Amino acid sequence: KKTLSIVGASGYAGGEFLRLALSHPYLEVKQVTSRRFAGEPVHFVHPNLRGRTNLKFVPPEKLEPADILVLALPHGVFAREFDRYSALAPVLVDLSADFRLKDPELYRRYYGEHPRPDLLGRFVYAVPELYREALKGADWIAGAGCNATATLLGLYPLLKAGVLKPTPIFVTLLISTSAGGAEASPASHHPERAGSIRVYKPTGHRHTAEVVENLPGRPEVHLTAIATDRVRGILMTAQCFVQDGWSERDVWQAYREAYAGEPFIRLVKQKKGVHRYPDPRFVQGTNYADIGFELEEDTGRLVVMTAIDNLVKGTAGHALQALNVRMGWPETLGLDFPGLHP
Repeated sequence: KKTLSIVGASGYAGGEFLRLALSHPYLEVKQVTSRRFAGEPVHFVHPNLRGRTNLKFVPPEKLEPADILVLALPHGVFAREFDRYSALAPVLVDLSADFRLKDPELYRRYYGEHPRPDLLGRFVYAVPELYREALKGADWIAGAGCNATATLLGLYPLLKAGVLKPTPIFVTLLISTSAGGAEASPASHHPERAGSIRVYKPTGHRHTAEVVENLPGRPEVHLTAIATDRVRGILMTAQCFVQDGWSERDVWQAYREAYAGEPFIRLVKQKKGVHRYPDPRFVQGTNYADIGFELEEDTGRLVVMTAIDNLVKGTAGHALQALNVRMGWPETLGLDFPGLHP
C-alpha cells in the first residue's frame, strides 16, 4: 500500500484523480494541495466527496515526500518548478502537457520554449494500450491530453496495420465544458454558455503534436475541436480512406489484433438496436474507450469514432491505469465503474 499526494487537487484533473485514488485499496492519499482553498475540507470543492474523507487542502509549502506524487498543475508550471516537486517522490505522474512530447521543437511550436528541454523523452506517455511494456519500468509517467487519447486509440490500430491511404486524416472532436477547466472566464458564465455550440480550437490545436508523435509512419492528421454544452465527454470522429481491398471484417480484425485483451477498450460492433455507435454519455464516469466505425462502400471513405469521458479515460483514469501497470497491480483496480443507463 503506497502513499500518494496530489498537487493541484482543487482542479478538475486533480480532483478526478483524488476521487479515483480514494477508492483504490493499495493507495493512501496523504496530502492534497491548494493555495486558494488551503485549510478547507476537500468536499468544499468536490461536493461528491462529502463524508468520504477527512482530508483538507494544505498549501504546497507543507508538502512532504511520498511514494507517488501526482502533478495536476496548470500547463507549464511543473516544468518551471521541476526540481522542487521531483524531489518529493521517486514516482511522478504528471497530468499536464509539460513532459508529454519528445521533440523540444515540437513543444515550442505549441507551447513556447520548454525550460528543461533535456528532460523531454524521459517521462513515459500514459497510454497503456500502446506503451504498457515501457510503463512497467517508468518512474516518470506523463498523462496524455484527453482529445489525444481519444484520437490515438481510434486511429492507432488502423495505421499500425496499414489500413488507411496516406491522404490527410481529418479529426473533428465534439468536446465538453469541463475540458476547459475549473477556472472561470466570461465565456463560461452559465446563462451565457448553456445551449451554445462553441467552435473552440478549429485549427492549430496543441493535441495535434501528441497525436502525430504517437502514430506510426508520419501520417498527416488535422484536428478541429467543437465544444457542445455537455459537461463531460468526447466523441472523436475521423475522416479518412481505406486502402483498396479492405472490407469491414478486415478493419475489425485490425482492431481485434491491436487491442485483444485490453481491459478498457470496447469495440462497438452493433448491426441493430438503439445504441450502435460510441456515445460519450454512456462512458461518463468510466475508464472505457468505446470504438466503432462505418465504411462507405462505394467511396472507400472510413469514418472512425471513439468516445470517452474526458476527465476519466481522457485524464485521471488512464493516468491511474498506467500507475497500476507501473506498480504491478491489476489494471482495472479503482477503475471498474461500469457507467449508468439511463
